Amino acid sequence: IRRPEHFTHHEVQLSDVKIHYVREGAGPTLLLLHGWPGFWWEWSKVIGPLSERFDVIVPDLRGFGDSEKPDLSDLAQYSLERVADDQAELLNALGIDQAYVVGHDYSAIVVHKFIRKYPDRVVKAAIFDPITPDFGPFYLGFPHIAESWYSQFHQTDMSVELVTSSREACRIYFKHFFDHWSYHAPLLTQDELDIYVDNCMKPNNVHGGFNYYRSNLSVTSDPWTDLDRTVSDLPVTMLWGVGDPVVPSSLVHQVPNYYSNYTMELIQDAGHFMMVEKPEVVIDRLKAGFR
Amino acid sequence: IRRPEHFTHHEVQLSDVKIHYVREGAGPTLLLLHGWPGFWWEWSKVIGPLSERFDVIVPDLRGFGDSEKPDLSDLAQYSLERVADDQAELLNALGIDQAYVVGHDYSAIVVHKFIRKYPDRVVKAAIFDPITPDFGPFYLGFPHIAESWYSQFHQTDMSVELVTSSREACRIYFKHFFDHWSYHAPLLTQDELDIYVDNCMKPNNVHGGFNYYRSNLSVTSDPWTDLDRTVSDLPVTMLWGVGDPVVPSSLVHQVPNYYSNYTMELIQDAGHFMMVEKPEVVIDRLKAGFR
Amino acid sequence: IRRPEHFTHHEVQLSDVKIHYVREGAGPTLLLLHGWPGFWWEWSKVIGPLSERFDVIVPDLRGFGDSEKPDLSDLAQYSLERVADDQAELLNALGIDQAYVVGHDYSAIVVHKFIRKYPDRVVKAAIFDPITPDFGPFYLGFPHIAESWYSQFHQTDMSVELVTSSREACRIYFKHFFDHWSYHAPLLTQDELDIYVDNCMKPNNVHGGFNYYRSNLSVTSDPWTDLDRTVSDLPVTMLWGVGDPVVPSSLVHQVPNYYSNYTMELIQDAGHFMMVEKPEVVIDRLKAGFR
Amino acid sequence: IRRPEHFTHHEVQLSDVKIHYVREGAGPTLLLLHGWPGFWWEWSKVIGPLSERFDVIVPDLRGFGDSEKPDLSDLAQYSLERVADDQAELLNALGIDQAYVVGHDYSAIVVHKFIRKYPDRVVKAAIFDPITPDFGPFYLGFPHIAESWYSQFHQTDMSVELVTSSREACRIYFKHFFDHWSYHAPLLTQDELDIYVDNCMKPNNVHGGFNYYRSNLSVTSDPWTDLDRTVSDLPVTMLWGVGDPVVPSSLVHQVPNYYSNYTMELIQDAGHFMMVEKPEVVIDRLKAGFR
Amino acid sequence: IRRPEHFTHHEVQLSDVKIHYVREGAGPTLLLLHGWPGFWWEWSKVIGPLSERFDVIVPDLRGFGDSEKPDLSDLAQYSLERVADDQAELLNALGIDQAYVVGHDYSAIVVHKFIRKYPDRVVKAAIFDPITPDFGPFYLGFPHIAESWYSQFHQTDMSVELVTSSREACRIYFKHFFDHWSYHAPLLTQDELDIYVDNCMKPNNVHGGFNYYRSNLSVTSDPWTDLDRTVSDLPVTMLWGVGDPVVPSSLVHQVPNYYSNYTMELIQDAGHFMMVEKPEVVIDRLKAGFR
Amino acid sequence: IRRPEHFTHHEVQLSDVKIHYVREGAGPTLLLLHGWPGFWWEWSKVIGPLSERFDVIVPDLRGFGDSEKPDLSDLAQYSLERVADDQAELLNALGIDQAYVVGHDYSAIVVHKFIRKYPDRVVKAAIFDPITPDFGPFYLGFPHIAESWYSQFHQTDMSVELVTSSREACRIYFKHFFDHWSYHAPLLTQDELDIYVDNCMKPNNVHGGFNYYRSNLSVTSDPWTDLDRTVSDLPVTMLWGVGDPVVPSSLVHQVPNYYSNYTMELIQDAGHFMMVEKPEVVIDRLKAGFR
Repeated sequence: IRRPEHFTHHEVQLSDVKIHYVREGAGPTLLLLHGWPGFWWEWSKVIGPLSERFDVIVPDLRGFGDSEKPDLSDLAQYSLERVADDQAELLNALGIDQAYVVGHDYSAIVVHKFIRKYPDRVVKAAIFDPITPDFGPFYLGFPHIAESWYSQFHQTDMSVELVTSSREACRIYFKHFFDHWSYHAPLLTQDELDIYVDNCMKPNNVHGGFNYYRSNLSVTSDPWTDLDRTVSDLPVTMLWGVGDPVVPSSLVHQVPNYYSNYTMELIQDAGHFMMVEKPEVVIDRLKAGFR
Repeated sequence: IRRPEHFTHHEVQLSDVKIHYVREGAGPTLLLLHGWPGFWWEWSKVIGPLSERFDVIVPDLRGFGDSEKPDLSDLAQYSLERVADDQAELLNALGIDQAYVVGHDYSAIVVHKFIRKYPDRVVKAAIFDPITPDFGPFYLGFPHIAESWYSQFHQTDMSVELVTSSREACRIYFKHFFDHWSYHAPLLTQDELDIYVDNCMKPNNVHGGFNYYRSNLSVTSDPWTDLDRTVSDLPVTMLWGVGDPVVPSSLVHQVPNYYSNYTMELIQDAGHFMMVEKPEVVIDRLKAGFR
Repeated sequence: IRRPEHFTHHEVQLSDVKIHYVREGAGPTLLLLHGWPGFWWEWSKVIGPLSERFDVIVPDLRGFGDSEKPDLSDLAQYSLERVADDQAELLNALGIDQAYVVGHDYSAIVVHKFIRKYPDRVVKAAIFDPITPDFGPFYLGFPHIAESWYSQFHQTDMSVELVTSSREACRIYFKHFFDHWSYHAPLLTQDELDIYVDNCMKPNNVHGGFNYYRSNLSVTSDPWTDLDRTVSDLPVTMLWGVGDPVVPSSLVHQVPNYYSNYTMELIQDAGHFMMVEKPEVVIDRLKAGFR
Repeated sequence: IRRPEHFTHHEVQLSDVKIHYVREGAGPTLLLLHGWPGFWWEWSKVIGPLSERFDVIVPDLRGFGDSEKPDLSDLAQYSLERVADDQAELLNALGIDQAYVVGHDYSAIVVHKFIRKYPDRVVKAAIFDPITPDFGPFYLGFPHIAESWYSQFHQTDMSVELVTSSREACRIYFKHFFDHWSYHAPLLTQDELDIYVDNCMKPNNVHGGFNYYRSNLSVTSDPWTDLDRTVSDLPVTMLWGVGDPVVPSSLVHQVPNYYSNYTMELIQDAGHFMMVEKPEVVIDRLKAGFR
Repeated sequence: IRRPEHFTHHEVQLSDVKIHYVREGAGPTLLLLHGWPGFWWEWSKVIGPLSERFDVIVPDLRGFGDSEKPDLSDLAQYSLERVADDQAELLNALGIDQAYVVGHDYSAIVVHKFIRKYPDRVVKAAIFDPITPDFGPFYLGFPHIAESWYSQFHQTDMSVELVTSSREACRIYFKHFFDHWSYHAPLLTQDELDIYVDNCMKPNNVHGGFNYYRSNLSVTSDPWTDLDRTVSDLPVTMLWGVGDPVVPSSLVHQVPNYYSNYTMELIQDAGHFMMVEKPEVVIDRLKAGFR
Repeated sequence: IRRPEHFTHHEVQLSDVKIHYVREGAGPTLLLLHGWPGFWWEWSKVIGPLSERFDVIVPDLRGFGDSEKPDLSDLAQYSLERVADDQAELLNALGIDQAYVVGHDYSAIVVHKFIRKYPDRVVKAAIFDPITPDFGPFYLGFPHIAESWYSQFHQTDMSVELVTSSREACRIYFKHFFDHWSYHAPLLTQDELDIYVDNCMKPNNVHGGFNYYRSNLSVTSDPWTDLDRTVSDLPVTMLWGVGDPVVPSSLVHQVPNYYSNYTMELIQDAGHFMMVEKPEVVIDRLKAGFR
């Protein structure tokens, strides 16, 4: 295990948020983008190996980890469009013209947006369990509400009050998602889960994360733009963990309408957290895809 | 306030469960049936006044309050059809030929079932915010999942673990439903909420209640029978609290397909807990309806 | 029986029609609005009793009874929107700021329109067997044409010629509707039917009534406005006669889209003419509803 | 004009009805079948001319004219299937192996049925304004109820009472249909209309005719058989009067599904009564079609 | 047989094409319009007989026969709208105010267009196996692609290369359509087929014909105008060959939406080439229809 | 170029056909299955390289190449189900328990069928431009008939007569498909095309190939079984040539319903003939996929 403190930590002031990140390695820039309920450290198993070939950059999304939580009452500051803008600003701030970009979960949408809005800043991309503009009707539909109920729980003030009421309550809540969304539970050792809980229990982090659901996944939300509804012919490497119940491999059928130059591989013994559950697959497929 | 201990408590052994109830008054029998997340005591404001005209009987549903929790692993023992059977058995056990029956929430379904399955055991009925066989597609549909998410949360083991992890967690969770489902929050005084929490924290009561959702409201559940899909011409008094967001007054449109002899009244300053929020309305309308 | 001549008769000149009415009693103003094939006198059983608590005003609609028949060739003068305007003008002319208003049949639409167009002139309203903007497709649909055929018969010149060809033909025709639309035929004694026939046989009254069908119920008619398609939160007392075959109690399902503050009661032994068949119910429910 | 008494009148006892007919001429047998509200005499203008080339046989349908009215309470005896059977029996009784058959209105259905059920008894057929098994949804649909309302009026006892209440009422009623269904009103001279009224006023004839509507055109009627829903390749000559509003020329589109060997001609100045309004067209087209 | 050289041949310079035609007879002008894969000579059996009563004019369509092939790369010059314009120009050029016009196949569309765009230049019209604006979805639909495949073959350059590769290849190809589209194959004698092949093998004639398919029957083509979607009340004589598999007699159902003054006759032993397979029927029906 | 004669040729007698094949190499068995309009030799560029790691077996499908043409009048002998059975028999006859199987075009269906019907005879599979049971409605739908027209041309006797009329006609026809279905035309050198034409011109080979279309792709054909409509969890390597217009890369969306364990890669500069246009990709991806 490589604990958070065994990386080098940076912060950079962007136009309306401070972004925290770790950075390591040499070569072309590889930008790794996390999801919920993790943060930058979910990539910790692959950063080292990948840094042998890349300048690996791993930020906390705004509202996550040690990155700034914008005005918690202003949901416009938690829109995914701005999170994609943050990545362009991050590259500008670091003097980087082009990067390889990788995302999943919320960052699957960030990458979707990014490669279309900033096409000249991408070399190639990778997405794990990709999410397209046609996700919405499936995800909040029947019977998938059996899996997506939590997106609506997060709309309530009570969810924040309950989940942050104690470290014990927090651990209980988040453990369910790590385990249920994985191919083989437990996903995490006790020490690893403690580190995720440490992060969730930082001031405003549970609230910050739930604001993503309020801004982008309320029943009146629409996080997608016209530009998002275009075909991209950028080379994209896609993986799916067939054990993912919340963004299931059936959703491959939504991909061809948005991409003309991709690969897809269904990983048989992985769920929603590919970089945690099958880190060697991630390292191998990215090194191969981005050769 | 009339605390639980200021009533007379009974238990009776039915064919496969022990049912706890309180009983008070003289006259025709009036059977009052509670919902989730309450228990018999939610009727405590109206029992006394109604007992001036009726033999008021108020049981805990199986799986609730001080009634027996059947085998927690056997969801068939938490089907609403059996809960309706329990009411027929209760009347048999007490030597009662016919009763006036009143329900809401889960007991709206119990009464729906009861008056059709045991039509000769009913004088007249009343339902608050009634639920019909056509409820399902609306309730788990879009956008109502913003309100019904909790029915799916309850499918998880983690929900029980979290909500029972401490009295504080329990209070936080249940308070949301009392307040959000009411017309004007707070619904309850601190002492009143403590009493509901005391009950929820009794061994197996949170689990017992969540089993109702697992048996009757999973995405593969079907609690309705062919007999339920028949028109009843029994006199039924119906009330709706227009402040009810989870079973909203729009659902009046589903009632005419199932009833030919009813009244309906929309109460302007009540939500989901009519007997708690507007007890004088309940007393008046039942005394009038059942004259 | 209280014959027409045993009331006090008035006429008032409104902006484009003379309206005939009877008036009786003291208290808040209660405006009672008749339908087809009756006239003001259909209310004759309840006027006296209601006048003990209200200033009861009962007009003939334009085109009916002793009220003026506008230009029989001008269907715009028989639109229901103008009939609703007539009621506002009547109140103005009598120096009345606000009234309780009651309607059924055609006057169900008049009241629908009135309470939305002149909301400041209503205290509370009542409608019997209410008709909403969604009536049309049901009423002229299949199989309801078995009941609504007469609305299309009335489009023909031959219908007027036939029905007015003799007092005997007139009696034969109208008796069918009084009896078939009631819960228990005969609706009327011989003397009562003679009085309705006397009125129908007045010059232009059959034609006047049929013009309502030509203006508002032809296959190219549209009597509803945008304003009519709004929700009203005025207190409205609604009754349905379950024996009504032409505006059946199934149509309760159309009401919730237009009203948020109402009561509904299905009367088991009444049809389309509640004030004729169950006058004591009408008196009781209006006195109660408008207390 | 050739009055009824200027023909030779016959009656024949068939298996369950007595059928009246007139007969004239020599050659192949030509069977002419009338509709509502006429009887055999509507063919009176063409019988003479056609008898120069054919053995013309013109019956009253059961329930019409001077033919027997079966048990007026037994609607099964007014089904169109039996009326088609009557034509086969008529031919048998007269020792006729094959005939040319012509129908319209109700007899359009009779001929439809006849040529499929008794195909070996037909040489060729002709239908004016033909009616197929797909008629129903159009005819009782919206907006055609503006034209078909009378089929539902006839379901009522009051319709018989009203229309037979006097010769004057009878004349008024039937004149509407002769005139409105024709291309150019008036269809008839005064003397001609008097003859139709004489026939309608014969005992039970209005009732008999209305029973056709009750048996075959109620909202729960189904006069068509499986055999009727087959394609016929018999030679069929079809005419349409474009002035026919009740069976309009748009209904040509329903014909190709049922016929593979036909002609169609739209007559520009005729309505529903081709043999009355354009007798020379009828004579010419039948002589030509049946050469 | 009347060979091409036994007619009198003309050419006239119209505004953007030279049109070749033959002309014969005296009387009102009768304009006969051919289809694919023929040319003017397909009418050769009926021209003589018809010339006894008419001034018969029979042109090659632009792109066919000896008429000019416009710029083969410019599909706008092969639109059917311009082919209809050519007929108006032809009449102008010959000093003819009005003509009887007859078409089938592609010329069914030409006549459809012509009688609506130049209504004052038509006396009466005739169409064989008529084609309306609603043809498209049927013709390129399933299962009719089993018959319409050739319209898509013609989109390819290879079709021209193959079909013109030799006289033998040409004969093989076109013979299929003459025979398969007829009621009884063979349609043609050997000498007659040789004459059609002679014409197809003229420079650019196969290409010219295939351009009709490219301009008017590609999957992105739309040859119809708003004016084409109007009802015509011009007298139109229509025939159908029931043996036509490519424009089948079922399509009669599309005709009533576009015509209010027509006749239709299904010819039992004819297919797609009525003037070739049943010339005496054509002569008789046109002489009769245009009397 | 490696000409046909530079391979070793075999024939084996199976239960109802003689199958011709070439075979080369050592290792696990790799069975390569061709499509239309090729034969075994389309694999000629990859056989040698692949034989370094595999026992490569490459048969002509029944009805193709030098394999037997069953009774040309018996379409049941050209059903794809029997072609899949032939592969099981081939393996049995050669004493092979399991093979890697690769297909495209018609053999995409053969492999689909094979891996489900004979699951114990497959190690892993690969499909190029895969075809599933949901292909039909797309392929013969609109607008894809612009591409699929040839499947219906092949239903006609004339297609065989035309295409085999000379070597020149044959070359012209087949060249279109090699070129139009490829990413960059020309697909073939002149010598390579001559070899394909040599094969097509062998007795009955054009007819044999067209029989595949008659048996499996007529508008009344159904080549799929219930077993075909099942999910396979065999490892399958899939490639798509994005330049393929007849089986386009959009059809990836049909794959997830039938496979749970696959990879997909869109090749940017290949069309329908991956093994011909991008042989090094085929060699690399199969060696990698089947390691």
